[PDB]
Amino acid sequence: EFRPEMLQGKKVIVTGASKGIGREMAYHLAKMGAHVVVTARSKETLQKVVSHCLELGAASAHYIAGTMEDMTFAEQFVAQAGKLMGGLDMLILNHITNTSLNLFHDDIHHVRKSMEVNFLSYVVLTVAALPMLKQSNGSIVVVSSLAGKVAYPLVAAYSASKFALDGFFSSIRKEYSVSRVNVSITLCVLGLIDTETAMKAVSGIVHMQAAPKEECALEIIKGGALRQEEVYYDSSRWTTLLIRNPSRKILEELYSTSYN
Amino acid sequence: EFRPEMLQGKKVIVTGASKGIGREMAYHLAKMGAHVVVTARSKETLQKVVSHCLELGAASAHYIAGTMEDMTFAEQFVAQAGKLMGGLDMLILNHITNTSLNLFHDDIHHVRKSMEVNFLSYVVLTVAALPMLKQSNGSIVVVSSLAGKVAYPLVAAYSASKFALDGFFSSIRKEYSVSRVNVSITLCVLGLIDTETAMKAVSGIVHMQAAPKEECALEIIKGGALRQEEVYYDSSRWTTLLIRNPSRKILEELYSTSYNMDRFIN
Ligand SMILES: NC(=O)c1ccc[n+]([C@@H]2O[C@H](COP(=O)([O-])OP(=O)(O)OC[C@H]3O[C@@H](n4cnc5c(N)ncnc54)[C@H](OP(=O)(O)O)[C@@H]3O)[C@@H](O)[C@H]2O)c1
Ligand SMILES: NC(=O)c1ccc[n+]([C@@H]2O[C@H](COP(=O)([O-])OP(=O)(O)OC[C@H]3O[C@@H](n4cnc5c(N)ncnc54)[C@H](OP(=O)(O)O)[C@@H]3O)[C@@H](O)[C@H]2O)c1
Ligand SMILES: O=C(N[C@@H]1[C@@H]2C[C@@H]3C[C@H]1C[C@@](O)(C3)C2)c1sc(OCCO)nc1C1CC1
Ligand SMILES: O=C(N[C@@H]1[C@@H]2C[C@@H]3C[C@H]1C[C@@](O)(C3)C2)c1sc(OCCO)nc1C1CC1
Repeated sequence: EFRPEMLQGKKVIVTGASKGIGREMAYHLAKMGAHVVVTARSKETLQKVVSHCLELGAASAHYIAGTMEDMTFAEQFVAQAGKLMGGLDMLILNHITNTSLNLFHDDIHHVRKSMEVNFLSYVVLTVAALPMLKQSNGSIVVVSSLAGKVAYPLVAAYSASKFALDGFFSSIRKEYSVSRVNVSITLCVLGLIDTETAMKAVSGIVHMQAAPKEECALEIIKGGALRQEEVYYDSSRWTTLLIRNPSRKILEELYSTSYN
Repeated sequence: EFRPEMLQGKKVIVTGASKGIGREMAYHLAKMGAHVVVTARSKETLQKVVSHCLELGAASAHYIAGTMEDMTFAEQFVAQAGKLMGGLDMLILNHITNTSLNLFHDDIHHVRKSMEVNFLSYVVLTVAALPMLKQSNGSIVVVSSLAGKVAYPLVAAYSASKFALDGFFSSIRKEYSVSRVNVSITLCVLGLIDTETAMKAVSGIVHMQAAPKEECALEIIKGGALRQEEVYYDSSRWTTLLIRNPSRKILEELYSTSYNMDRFIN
């Protein structure tokens, strides 16, 4: 049902797109002939990503370098991005703060930074993006994890931020169905993905197989373009089957009649 | 399995205990002859809770007033509460920032304030309380909501803060089975509760049967004493069935052996 032309000429933002899945999303969007604006802290890496996007066929490709620790950089990034492109059809929220597999001890700092970067910024970006996405009946694409659905050791602050994305964006989505705002929200529930960052963090600790990042990137884009509520992507067919939650869906619907 | 004598002489903190579910939890604990230390911003209301705690039979009851927007207050509160009781057996995390029902718009202040008070303060309190809780092989009781498990409109920021509690404390729960820290974590998933705050917030916006705050409070204490992983409290016998997530537990156990804990356990 997905066709690459659905993204042609679309105005797309991708965060954390200097490397990993983000960069791969930018490359697929370029190939589909979208307009892209990518962001990360490293302007020099973003310059390379952008040049390759243009090689690949992007309608246009630009970059804004900065940290999503800074909420005012964040808020202003969306405005500057929309002015470059002359609007906004898709906002792909993918960036995270640097993290390792380690037991939580006494690390409020890391918890607080994970919440600011992986969560608050995403809300800030959404608030700034919303007027344009309302004008275009656009998409919000929230990149989460299986650790944002299920509990795993070694990723406590990370998991809090990802669970928070589910709670916020899923609730916003219900609100859109009651005020008929035509902005889709796609939560992307990802298993281990073979990015450089992940593969280095995981070596000698985890023995799960990673899924290829290029296909991951593509499945996220497909899901957003088709406006799916959630996208599941893992190297195991089993976990994919087990990730669904019909109980949650019934329960949510059981209370649809409760609001005047 | 539960006996009220399980709480007799136990050293228990209850936050957000000037009214509602927190207050009823304090009263229950008192009847059971526990030691309580209650907290909230309002010293006036707290003092009344404490008096009545003593009348009901607490081994001892004290209060400390302050705001959980203040992380140094949160941290210092736990130390002081411990001094008062001569230890800590149970940390009951119940407070939130005042919230009303509203569609989201632009309220980043409210989103931040919800994450700070409803979630981060809970992490700061846990960090302060862990040394006492490790020594007593104690319990952490996290008050959450059905909005912390499932999506409803009009509570985006609240829901975000409650969802964060699950991911954080459930992830730490897994960590305690690797480090073998004997601290239980009970996440209490509550439906609409007839507290004064909620009954006000809900009138003319939502039509849901509320459950009684007193029996809700007892159920949180039962669950915590019995060191249960989750407590479910709602007026519907349906929602209590639909709120369990067995495929989540399957996925958790299936991946629990995929780690090499050697470096973390040596
Ligand atoms: N890889 C996996 O196994 C896996 C599994 C499940 C879910 N996911 C999810 O997939 C998404 C991307 O993961 P990834 O593995 O592809 O990551 P990655 O390769 O480590 O890239 C992280 C991106 O975020 C940027 N970034 C880091 N800190 C930032 C900050 N403070 N402000 C702005 N940007 C910042 C990085 O660039 P700069 O350093 O230059 O800023 C980079 O472009 C994340 O949301 C993650 O939760 C990944
Ligand atoms: N009522 C429901 O329907 C319902 C449903 C599901 C879950 N819950 C959960 O149950 C728990 C208790 O709810 P409730 O309805 O019983 O609440 P409540 O009666 O309104 O009481 C809130 C408590 O928190 C205190 N508080 C507010 N702001 C504070 C701050 N910044 N620092 C410290 N304390 C603060 C209040 O006292 P001060 O203002 O004097 O500080 C009061 O003691 C919450 O975690 C809530 O999310 C409630
Ligand atoms: O988000 C994760 N991992 C991320 C990945 C690896 C670690 C933790 C975080 C954030 C990183 O930056 C570093 C990239 C995930 S997703 C997952 O599911 C396994 C089934 O495929 N497990 C994990 C953690 C390995 C348990
Ligand atoms: O936490 C809530 N409510 C809280 C309660 C009343 C409102 C919203 C929040 C926070 C309050 O302080 C204010 C107290 C809940 S729990 C629930 O489950 C449905 C079955 O009972 N629904 C809601 C909200 C009505 C959607």
